[PDB]
Amino acid sequence: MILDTDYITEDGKPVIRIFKKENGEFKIEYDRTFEPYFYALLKDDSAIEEVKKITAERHGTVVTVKRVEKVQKKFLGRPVEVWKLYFTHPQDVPAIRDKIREHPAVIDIYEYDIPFAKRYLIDKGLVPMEGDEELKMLAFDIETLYHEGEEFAEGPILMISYADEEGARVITWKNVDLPYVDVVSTEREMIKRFLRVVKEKDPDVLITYNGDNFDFAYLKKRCEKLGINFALGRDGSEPKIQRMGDRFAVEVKGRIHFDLYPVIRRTINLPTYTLEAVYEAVFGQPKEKVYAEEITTAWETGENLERVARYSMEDAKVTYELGKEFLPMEAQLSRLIGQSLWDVSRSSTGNLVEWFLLRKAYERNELAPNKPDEKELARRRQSYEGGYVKEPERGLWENIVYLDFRSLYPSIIITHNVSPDTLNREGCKEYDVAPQVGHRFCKDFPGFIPSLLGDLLEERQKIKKKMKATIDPIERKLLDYRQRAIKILANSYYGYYGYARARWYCKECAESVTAWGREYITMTIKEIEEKYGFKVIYSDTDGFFATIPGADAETVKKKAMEFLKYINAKLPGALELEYEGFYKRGFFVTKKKYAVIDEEGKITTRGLEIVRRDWSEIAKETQARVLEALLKDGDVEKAVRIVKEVTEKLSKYEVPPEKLVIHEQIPHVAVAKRLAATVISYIVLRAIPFDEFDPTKHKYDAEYYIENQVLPAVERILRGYRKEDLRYQ
Repeated sequence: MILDTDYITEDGKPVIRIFKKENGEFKIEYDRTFEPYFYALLKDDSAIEEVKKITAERHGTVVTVKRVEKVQKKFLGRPVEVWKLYFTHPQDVPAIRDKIREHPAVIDIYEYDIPFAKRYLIDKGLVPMEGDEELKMLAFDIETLYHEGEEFAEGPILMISYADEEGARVITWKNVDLPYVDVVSTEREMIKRFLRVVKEKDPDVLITYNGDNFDFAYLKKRCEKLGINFALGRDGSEPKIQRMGDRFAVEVKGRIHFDLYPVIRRTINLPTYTLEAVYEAVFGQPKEKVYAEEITTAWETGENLERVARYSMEDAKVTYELGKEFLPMEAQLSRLIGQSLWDVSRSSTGNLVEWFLLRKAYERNELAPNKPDEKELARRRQSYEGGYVKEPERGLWENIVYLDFRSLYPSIIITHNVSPDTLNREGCKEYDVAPQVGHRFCKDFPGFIPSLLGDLLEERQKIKKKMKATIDPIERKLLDYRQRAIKILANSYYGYYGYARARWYCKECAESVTAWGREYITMTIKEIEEKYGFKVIYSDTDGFFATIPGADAETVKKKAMEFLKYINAKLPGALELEYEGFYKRGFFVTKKKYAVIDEEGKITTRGLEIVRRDWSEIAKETQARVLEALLKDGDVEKAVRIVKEVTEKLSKYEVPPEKLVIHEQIPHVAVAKRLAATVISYIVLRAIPFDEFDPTKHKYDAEYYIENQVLPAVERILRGYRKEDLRYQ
């Protein structure tokens, strides 16, 4: 199983190393036959002479052109003749390309910006993360001593916690008493044990949360100041800090630094991405947070380091639990894209797709276009973003059904064969024109992207076959993450077409894909109604909620299957409309903002909440009352009446005192001035409601919640009166 690739320079020549883990232990392969290279477009094969004599200087030394050979390729299908220029060292390229482009005899240069190591993989058909071999993993976190102001890494590292499959343990240099805490001597001896532990268990992956930006960089300083070789590397090297975009990424040769942060951020949408947040989000558990200010004072005074260890202990357990839930999916995406997991885990859907095509392009002797130069990159970003969707039919509905298209966009691409290599391709005898936009797409021959998309799905098929043909809980899971990956890559193509940085950029393609989509939605939507007596209530790209005004809950279903079959046979190539589910009721308010109820409770649709990143003010209860009052009970006025009985109750001081406390974490400062000289609850009257300011002996709430906390919450859902229609003085 290949883990990664990279290279060493021996006598000026580049040496590629294939960090792989065969059944058993670590192993490093070496290939010193691979030469760097890139293409050139010439105006005349005569100029090849003046070119091969072009040179640049690197490290005071001269960089010449090694060997050249004219090759046959395809640029977007059309045949093309280019020259392949080989060089001795990889770094030679980034230094000679620009001088070769300047040449007037040279029209252009291609494939000159692909990491030598990355290139090795593609050219040599190798594939990272294959087989069923297991990887040893170990997650770790760092707890330091912060003091605002002082330069970074100023203070020493307090502990080195680490999870691993065996059990989370903590490495502290001061003293604490816990069956899982090992005290040492100084801050130095701590970092030495970790290294000895890491070097001992010798893991394949190292899991960290934001380790690319903090953890590792910290250990760096703390190692120089204390003079200590951080030989974390499998070969004895130190973490190499690569610079990506405007951030950093830490590597550990021979190992796989899996920093979750970039990944978690790309997989979930949350207001804050703290470990505590993420954890609960993914497992539904609490997860407590011990703040820096607390760790310090707790360390200096030595007062209860029991928490700083417990905390760090969890931080590792969390990072590991989390890490094991996300590394699988990742390895498959890595395996599918044919690139390192470390790379993949840090790339965007776009770059995944981008890497995918670079591989199949090679395999297809298809020369690859270049990236946009600043001017162009900067242009494609000025593009206009405008999505269509029919406004949701207000009011409550019964016997609602939802129908989505199976992989709409992808299906479209493959059908019509939308591809930058078939866009306006003259010479074909048959085309397909995208609505409104009209871009013509040749059908005479399968287009690059399409051809590929079809295979991705053609294999998506095989993947599911074995899915049942297998009774091994494991094999099915592996296969599962596989099919999931293929799905992703596929649902990435469309966006990629419009990705500013995309080599195979194609706004025309994008536009067309979206247009067709709309034509198919509107097209199907019209049919379902004027042929089967339905009523599309809420619509959205790729799917819609329909139903039959006053119809039999079961009859609709039986009638919702006839239709499908009908438009399905009336639909083109891969376009296939499916059935999603059945809901008894549900009302809609503005696109994406709705809610419905299946046949067994469940707020199901609840996308419309909108809060204050907490429990608001115990006036959330009212929100649920209303929803169920609407979706479940199916009663209109009952919903408005509740609030009318709520705002007519809180004012007359009939609402409990506890159901009005705003336990929020860091207005709040208006009362955050008394506790003095991150989780304090209060009762707007604006006092501290602990065991004081609330005895019922002589208390008084406030109206800052009736018409400012409950109304703003119900208002939206209530649709269709005014706050005044609910306040009723």
